[PDB]
Amino acid sequence: MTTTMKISIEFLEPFRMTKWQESTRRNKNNKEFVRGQAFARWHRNKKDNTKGRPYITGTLLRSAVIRSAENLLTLSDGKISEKTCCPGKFDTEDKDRLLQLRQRSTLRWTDKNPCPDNAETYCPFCELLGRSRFRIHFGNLSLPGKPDFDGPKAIGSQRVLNRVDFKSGKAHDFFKAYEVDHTRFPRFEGEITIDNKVSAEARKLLCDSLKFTDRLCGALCVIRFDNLAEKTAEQIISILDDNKKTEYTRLLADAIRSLRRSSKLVAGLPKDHDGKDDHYLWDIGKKKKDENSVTIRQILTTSADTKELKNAGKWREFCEKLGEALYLKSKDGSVLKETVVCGELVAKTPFFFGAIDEDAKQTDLQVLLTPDNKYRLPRSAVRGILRRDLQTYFDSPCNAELGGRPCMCKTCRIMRGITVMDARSEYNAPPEIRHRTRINPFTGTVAEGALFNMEVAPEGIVFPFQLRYRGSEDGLPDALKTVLKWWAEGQAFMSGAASTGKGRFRMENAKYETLDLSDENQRNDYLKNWGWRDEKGLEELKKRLNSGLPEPGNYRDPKWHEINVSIEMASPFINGDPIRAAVDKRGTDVVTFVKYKAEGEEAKPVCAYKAESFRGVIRSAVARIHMEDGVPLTELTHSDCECLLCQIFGSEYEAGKIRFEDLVFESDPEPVTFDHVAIDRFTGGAADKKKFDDSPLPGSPARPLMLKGSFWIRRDVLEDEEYCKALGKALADVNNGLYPLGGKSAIGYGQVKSLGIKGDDKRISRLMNPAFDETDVAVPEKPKTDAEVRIEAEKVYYPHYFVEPHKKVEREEKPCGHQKFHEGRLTGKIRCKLITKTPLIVPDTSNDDFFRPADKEARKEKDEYHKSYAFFRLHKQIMIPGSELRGMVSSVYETVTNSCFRIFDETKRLSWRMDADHQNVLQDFLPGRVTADGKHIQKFSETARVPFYDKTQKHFDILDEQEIAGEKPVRMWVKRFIKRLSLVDPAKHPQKKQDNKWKRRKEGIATFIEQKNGSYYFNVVTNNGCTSFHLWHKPDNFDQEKLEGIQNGEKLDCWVRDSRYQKAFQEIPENDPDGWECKEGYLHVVGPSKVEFSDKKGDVINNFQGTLPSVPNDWKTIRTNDFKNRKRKNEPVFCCEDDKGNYYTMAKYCETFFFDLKENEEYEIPEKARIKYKELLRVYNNNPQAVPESVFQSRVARENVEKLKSGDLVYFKHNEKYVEDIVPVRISRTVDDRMIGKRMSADLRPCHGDPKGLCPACRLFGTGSYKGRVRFGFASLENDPEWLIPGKNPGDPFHGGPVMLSLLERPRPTWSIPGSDNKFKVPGRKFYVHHHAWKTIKDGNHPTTGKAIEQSPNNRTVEALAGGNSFSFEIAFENLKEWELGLLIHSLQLEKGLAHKLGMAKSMGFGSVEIDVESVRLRKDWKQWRNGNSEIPNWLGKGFAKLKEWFRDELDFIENLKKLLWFPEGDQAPRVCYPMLRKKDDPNGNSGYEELKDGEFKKEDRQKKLTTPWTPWA
RNA sequence: UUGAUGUCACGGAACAGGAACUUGAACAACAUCGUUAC
Repeated sequence: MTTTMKISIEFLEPFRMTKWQESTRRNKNNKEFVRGQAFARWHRNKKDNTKGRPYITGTLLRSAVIRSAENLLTLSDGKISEKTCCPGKFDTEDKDRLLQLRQRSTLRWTDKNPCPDNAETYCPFCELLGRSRFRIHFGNLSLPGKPDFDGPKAIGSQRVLNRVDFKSGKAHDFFKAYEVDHTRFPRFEGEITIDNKVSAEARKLLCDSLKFTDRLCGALCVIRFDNLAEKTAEQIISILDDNKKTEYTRLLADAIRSLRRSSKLVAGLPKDHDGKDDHYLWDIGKKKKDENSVTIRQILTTSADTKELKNAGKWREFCEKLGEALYLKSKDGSVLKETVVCGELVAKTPFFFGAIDEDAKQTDLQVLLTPDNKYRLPRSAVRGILRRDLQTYFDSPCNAELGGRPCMCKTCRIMRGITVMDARSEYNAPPEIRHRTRINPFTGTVAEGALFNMEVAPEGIVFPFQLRYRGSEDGLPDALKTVLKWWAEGQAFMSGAASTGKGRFRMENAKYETLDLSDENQRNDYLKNWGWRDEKGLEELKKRLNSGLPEPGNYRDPKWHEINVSIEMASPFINGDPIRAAVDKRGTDVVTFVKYKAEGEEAKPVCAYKAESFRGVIRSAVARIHMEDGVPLTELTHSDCECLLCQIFGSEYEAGKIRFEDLVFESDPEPVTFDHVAIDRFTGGAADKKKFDDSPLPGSPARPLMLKGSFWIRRDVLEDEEYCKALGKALADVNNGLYPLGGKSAIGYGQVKSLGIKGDDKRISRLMNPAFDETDVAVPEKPKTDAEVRIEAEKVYYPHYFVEPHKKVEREEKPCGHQKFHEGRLTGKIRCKLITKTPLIVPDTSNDDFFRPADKEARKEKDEYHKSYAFFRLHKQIMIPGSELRGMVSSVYETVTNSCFRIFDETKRLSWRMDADHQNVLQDFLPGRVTADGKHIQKFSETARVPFYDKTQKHFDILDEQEIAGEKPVRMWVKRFIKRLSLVDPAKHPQKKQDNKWKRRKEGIATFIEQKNGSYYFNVVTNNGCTSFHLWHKPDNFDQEKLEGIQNGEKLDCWVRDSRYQKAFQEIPENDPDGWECKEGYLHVVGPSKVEFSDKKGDVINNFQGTLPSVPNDWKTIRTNDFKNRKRKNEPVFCCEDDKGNYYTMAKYCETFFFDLKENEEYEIPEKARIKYKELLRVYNNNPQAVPESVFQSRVARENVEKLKSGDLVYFKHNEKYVEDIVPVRISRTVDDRMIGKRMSADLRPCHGDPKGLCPACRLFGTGSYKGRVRFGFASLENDPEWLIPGKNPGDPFHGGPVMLSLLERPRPTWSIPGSDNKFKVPGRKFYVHHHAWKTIKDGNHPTTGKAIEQSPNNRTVEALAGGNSFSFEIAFENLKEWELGLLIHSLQLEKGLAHKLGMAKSMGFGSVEIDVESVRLRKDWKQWRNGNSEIPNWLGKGFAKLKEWFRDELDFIENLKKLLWFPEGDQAPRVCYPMLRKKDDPNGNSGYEELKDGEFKKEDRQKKLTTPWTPWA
């Protein structure tokens, strides 16, 4: 009696799902239950557990079909086939039921009786409505297989929705709702049961009503009927716990996260600046110990091929899930026609669609993606943007509140017939991240940890598009043909960070159509194939569409206006990006910003200049101009007031009216690399020995590096006359030269040359008119000097001459601040003109071996060679960087004003060497040994030396190898004294006995039992017959008159003397079995040390015999070859040489034997005495001057000992229960306790942060946490080069020939601080002196000797300029006080006799420049620039009346500075050169170093004969 | 896994704000080794 109907709906768009509720709050009063009534539901079996499946109710489908049929019945006047329907009844007297009512103004037709329930045949509409177990029953709809998922977060993910205001366009209350994806759950199934006694055509109405409905729950439907990442995540917490670097993790949470593009990106991580496989973050926490220590470049290479993380589908998720771990640690009518507008819209700029699901944070800003990582733009965004672009056509913001009778304004009648689809973008590449800091407007440096990220989607993504509007008006309404034309121009600002230039789509290749539904032949063809919503129907409809969008009727002037921007630079450029600096290949420290654009399926890079950076520059430029009742706009809070910044650029309570965009370079620029270094002040050399580089884009004055972009100002900001002025003013400054664009501007990066905008009918480009003063005054000349020295000939001088500072550094002024331009100070530019007078060198260290021979293979693998350089060129245009001209002027400006040492290495404690001859200090070392634990030393009593390496005895074999290392005590036979004879007491008084040594002789009986070959044996008693001995007298030419005849029993009166003799032997000497004890103690050898190797065949080696032997492979084998003193068999040697042509010599034929340990007398090793020994072992091994062999090397350097053990012997030094110094051998180097930083004063150490204050040369040039008020610039050559030595080939005067320099080895700070105790402070600042010694290098000689220099792999072959070249550069300053400008001009131009010095190899004669300050122009208001060249003689005179208030009359350091900058003017040849070591090895014979440590520069005349500048060394 | 005589949720832009900036001449001379003799 009943029939069935099996239907199934399919979705074409992600539908929406509501939340589960407890089954008592499903009432009418629950505010959240309604508002989710129209969404698909979620039913969980076993209540109190989130496990179930999604299901769609049936009453909802019923209401949708009722609405569709009610709509379809008014298109045909209320007739299905032949009979007519009744208006239907929708009344009820039970209002407490019916949880929700209808508020819709139901469509009308055929007003007549609604045929009340007292009838027996209703109108078919009342049959479908179900008026009187049911008549037509609607069954539920759920998934086909009825599966059972485990929660609402298993099928689709929740996200938040929005509701913005219109006037102040930010936002208000929000709401959230799930949304299941339609490509993983696209089908539902159910059933409708129909009685038989309903009708024969109500079924027809029902089928048509089904085919006419299209949306159920926020989607377009068509109803049809017939684990390495878990082990790695914490393994790299242990490698950070194995150190104390926890500030280096927020960046490692980001550098690895960016590897989610491809796997091959990890096989190219960078390496050290030298090239070894070491870094500062890819090799955190790895030492020599444990070679098997897995390193981060290895635990990532052991994740690239593991069969689970091979393909990118899981590789990307691997990095995403690994990076999220290292951050939680760092946290704590009957007219109706339907229009079909198809087409597509592409993205012209990177867009951003906000999607915060629940936590998702890790960046606190993410983009909206599909479940399989394709980009998508919702339909809620498109609809909310159409509403905004409609409320702008009209001038009426819709005031519809939430709830109630539907609104009826002009724009809510057009938003009631719109239907929009979604998009997928079919590109699925991962998004990139964009950092965005915030700069403190008081110090030019980033604020307190203000740094937050965001990720953006690429540009060039093609989305599909489709739209439909069905209504009464013929075709589209007037207010919708203009909006689509706005979007056709390219002004579709869809969503994202608008104020930074995000998404701007442009509708391409539009079409349209117009179907009519009020007829009866077209409508049936509309219902036949389900409109044209499906995939097949859309393609078939895509061949009936007439190209071209229609034309509007009332156009109304889009609300944004594009303004162009074009910028020319003249210098390099760099915009920082730190994370690319970590994962790159080259390994440079800081790199430039680069962005990718999606070509359509792949990504390619382009250099650019961010839009946030450009927004910030202009925003800060506008801020300093404005006064705003005294206090400027750079200190306000922007809370509830209308600023002039708070109105153009917006704030947190509204939105701005200007949208900047990225700027591109309109060429093909390629980065370069520039090395840098820090030149220490005292002992001028590379501090810390490490360099640091950066990669800018190469600008020039000939190739000016164009930039071109755009930005969009609103319409009603242009028309005003107050904001356009405030934008023209602050663009006229950006044009004049202030506000450099980019990074390291202090050394000349950025420095915009021009800026010209257009597209504003000269409404803004009206205050950018330049007007330059031209009062032509000549610059005053440099005053004549008075510092006179008296240089005579035939006397040689020295090249360093430190400058003793004063002792009062003034740090009592509060820094100014880079906010509003202060009024008492100056701001402008200086144009200089540098001219060299002695060949200059500035090397281009991009490549070595520039001076290469012809046809020679490049290199092989890893080898040393002759490094040949070239002059510094940028674009085949000889220049000089700004970092060179900054460190030259700053080091002279900070000594004129006597300020804090700006860079000075406060580490590297010093180490002198023991005094060889001095026995007063080399006596207090009391041999001992550290105890069983490394905490105490138990001394010894006395020592004696046991001979080895000789040809008398054997000790190498007959002793075992467990006691020649000093851990098994050994019995030995000592002899504290030896007994010397004499037999003629009165026959030696004149010929000897004049030396107070024969003061203990007692008696003697010349017994005799054996006569040797040349010896006379004697068994003589000493006192009375109780104590005798055996010994062998060495006869002389005064005894054979008393030993003229032997009788084997003679007796004669002789004499015995007891002499000092300290030796020890194994058992007993063969020659003398006299009184010898047998004591007990350890024994240690330090090996066969004390070698004196050379190449010149000294006196001892030339006193050999012939065929000198080779060097042995290992010791325990070395013996003695010859004697030093050959008359008496005294101190032996060992003379040998290898085949390389190198000669050795070897003393030390003995080793010391300890004995007589003393217990219950020990001392403690504190931690202070532990640093000195940890340090001393560093200096033995890393010795470039060490022996080329290793047999002759000492024990500590040979065995690479790195710390003191338990069972080892040392030579400690102590007092009162504490030890102070340890030393491995008898004579070896000491180390002071304090570091080198504590030898200066307390006010001369480098300036710290902020009280203490800031030294004066810290307030002009910057520091950390303060920005410098002076910028330099690249200097460029203007005449022709005029090389020093003619080039290899004539014709081209742009390449010079090479010259060969000398050694130039490192500077030693012990020749200046030779003492150690308390009175050896640090001298001044090491200024080199001016002279002419390059006339000798140019010929190829040596500055000290006269010999020629032969090339060796430690000297460079540079090309240099000559005397008589000119350069030009600029110096831009701001906020300088009046007197600081005086001393800066003083430090630039010196008096007429003086000269600066820059370059390389200036210890010889190389590099002498002098500067002449030309035109100086100031700046007073944004209009005029006041060429104030005629006021210098007041600044020069007011900067010298300040140096007289600080240091009243004690300016004697300035007259010592002025004697080092003195130039040898004419007919003077001051000969300066470094002394050699010995006098015997230089042909001139000028008293080398060994004769200088006694005599003139002994040890108390070195901090006095190195401070007075021009001291004649001779 | 609802209910029937009544659901404008295609009835609601996760929007608004923030300069990866500051500091640094690619430069450079005095030694290294341990004891030997009485």
